[PDB]
Amino acid sequence: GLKEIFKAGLGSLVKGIAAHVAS
Repeated sequence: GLKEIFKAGLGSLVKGIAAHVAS
């Protein structure tokens, strides 16, 4: 379902991406 893709996908990427800005 889209929930696994959304929750896991953004869950991992948001850290790798936002970390630079929201350290």
